[PDB]
Amino acid sequence: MLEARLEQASLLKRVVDAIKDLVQDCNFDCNDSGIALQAMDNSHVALVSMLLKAEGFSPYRCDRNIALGINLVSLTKVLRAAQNEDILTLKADDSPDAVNLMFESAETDRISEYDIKLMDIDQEHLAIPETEYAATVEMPSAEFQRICRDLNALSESVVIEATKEGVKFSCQGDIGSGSVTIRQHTSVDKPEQNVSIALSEPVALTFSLKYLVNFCKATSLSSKVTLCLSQEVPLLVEYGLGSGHLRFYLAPKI
Amino acid sequence: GMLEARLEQASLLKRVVDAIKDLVQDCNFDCNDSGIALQAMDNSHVALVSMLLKAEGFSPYRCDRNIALGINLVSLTKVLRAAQNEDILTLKADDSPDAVNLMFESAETDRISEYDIKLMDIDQEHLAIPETEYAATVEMPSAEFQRICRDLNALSESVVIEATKEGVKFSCQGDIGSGSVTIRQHTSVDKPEQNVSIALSEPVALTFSLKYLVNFCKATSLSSKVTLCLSQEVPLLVEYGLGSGHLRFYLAPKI
Amino acid sequence: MLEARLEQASLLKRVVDAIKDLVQDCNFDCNDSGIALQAMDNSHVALVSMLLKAEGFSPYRCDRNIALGINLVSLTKVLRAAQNEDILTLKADDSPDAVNLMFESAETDRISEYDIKLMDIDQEHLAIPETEYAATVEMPSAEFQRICRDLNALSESVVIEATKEGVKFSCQGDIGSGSVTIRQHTSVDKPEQNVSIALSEPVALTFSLKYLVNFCKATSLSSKVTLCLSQEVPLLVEYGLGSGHLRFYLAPKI
Repeated sequence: MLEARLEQASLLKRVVDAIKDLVQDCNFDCNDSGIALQAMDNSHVALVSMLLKAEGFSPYRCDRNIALGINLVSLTKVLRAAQNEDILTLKADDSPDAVNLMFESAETDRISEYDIKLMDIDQEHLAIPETEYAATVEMPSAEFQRICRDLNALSESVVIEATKEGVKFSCQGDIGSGSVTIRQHTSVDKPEQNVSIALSEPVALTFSLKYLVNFCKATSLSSKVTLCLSQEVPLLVEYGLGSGHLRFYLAPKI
Repeated sequence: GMLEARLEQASLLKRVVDAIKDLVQDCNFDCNDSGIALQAMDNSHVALVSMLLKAEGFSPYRCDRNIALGINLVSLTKVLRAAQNEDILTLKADDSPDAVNLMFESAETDRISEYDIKLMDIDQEHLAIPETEYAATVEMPSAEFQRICRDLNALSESVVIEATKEGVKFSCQGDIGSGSVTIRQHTSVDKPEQNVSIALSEPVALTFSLKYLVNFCKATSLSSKVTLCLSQEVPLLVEYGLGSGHLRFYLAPKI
Repeated sequence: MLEARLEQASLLKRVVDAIKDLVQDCNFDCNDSGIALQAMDNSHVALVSMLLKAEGFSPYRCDRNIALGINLVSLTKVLRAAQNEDILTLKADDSPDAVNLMFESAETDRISEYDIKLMDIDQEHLAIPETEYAATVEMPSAEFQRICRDLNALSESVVIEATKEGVKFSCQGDIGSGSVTIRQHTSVDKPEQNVSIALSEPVALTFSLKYLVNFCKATSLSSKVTLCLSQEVPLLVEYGLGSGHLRFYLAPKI
């Protein structure tokens, strides 16, 4: 049987809210390592890779490798019935007819139980595992989100140029051009201002802002975000869940 | 000068109207020596809204004649959106009037607002005066009941309320799946705003429309507590204590 | 060359947001005195007069008289990229193809540059000098906003009656009639409820509520608003910018 209990439902609520606009029907692959998700955007441009590690659940039990086909639209509606501080418990039997979601309140003696009907979904192989990147940028997710939404007002595409002197986010449209330059800064001793850049080679790539702004819906999950760049491979946008991660892969248009 | 009613806080009338405006549009305000009452049926004649504002909540209160005041609630909300919650509300009227006067006085600033709302002629006729005998009576936090309705409303348009000797269960099923919230009889002892009381003579299981219940829960601002009265062969009663007196919602079960 | 540096971008953000729904294409007239704007509403009824004095900028440079044709919709998109506490710097040369907007952040230390394409708008105006008003009403901007929005629900027209003892806002529509009377009172203990009236003569005038509610989009600029009334001249609604003003002129309905 499967059982995973989150002290605060807030985590799962926000993770689903970050993916719901890209993927709708996808599998939640469960084993002793935790709950993982790998699904491609409906337009086959972006890939979403999520991992919820077993050490983030208390307790966590998974007797069998199991695939749970779940509509994310169905799940978000149910998860909006849970408050952020509610005790969330996900349960399942040795058969995938339905998934059980239990919402316990720490204060009020109120118990909420939901049974979501499962679906039959087949997963992809899927590429790609572990690419070595030419540039790695760790910056505040809140800052990265504002940069994306701001430039999205001027154009539908953004140019990311990463050199040894910093990272430049370029943009141009009918209205005009837009530019955001962040400098590599370390040991501010105030971690909300830190930007680290590991660079093996300069990179200049163009991406869709429509996807990046969707990626930035995971800003509530982590204060930090990691951008991994190289041509011939998709952009990697990773968010730290603490005990796990949420990764976004996005193919370049350049 | 026939009718005069003064409310300490305009918030009360603001919240009552805001809870009903989406159900009833045209209705009568029945006024006599006892106070101001409203009894109106949903536009689809499924739900009944019953309000009673007793005269002891007004200072002063004057009503020379039993009178019915036909008032459009849309018009009334626009006027009531001009009143702050802590304004002194004064409702005035002449003998058998064309319009009703609403005066909003500010306790702080030297600001006075006066409005004259044109009346309409609406007939109700009958009417009971029910005195229903219920099999189960549930007193629970209104904030909790509102969340239960709105949460289950996401999965389906229909809800099953089961009240037994061991508690009350709100059950639901839809295309997505099933949902259930069970509340236990609880007493505090610690925080009495979380208390749940159940008076039960016999178990009851009825099905109701969540679309109406969610609308009923717009009265959550009126009381921290809500009372659910259930019995077979009769509609659900959802009552809110206004503090002399009450706001009631009646909803027929779905066969 | 033109250079103007605002300590807080919030001011320009709010000013544009106050005018954007009346005027969209207009010139920003710049000289050594400062940056001024004078444009008429699209329906050719209301006149908007803005002045940003040079003493409000640090630093401020303008070598030659220049007009900057700017779409407010485009500018709003760009100014929504600036945080309220960002250092805003407006730069342009004499021969203007475009205007450069620089957003420096005091916190995240992020620099944003935008190049907004200018438009060709021809300059012209009407004289408006030391007009003598019969009644001057200083009241809370928030209350004036509340009064207009409330009465606008009942009617399209408002009657403003100003005496030495206070101001009455009258209204009548299909639903019924509405009236708000405020008394001239001052009480430093609460400067947000104070109403002062400078009156040489009683005034009773009728105005369009649709324009007044738009004027009240400048409420974010000042806690106070000034109403200047007279039967022989249009209504003046002024908001103090601190270093200058934003003026709305509205003709009475005879």
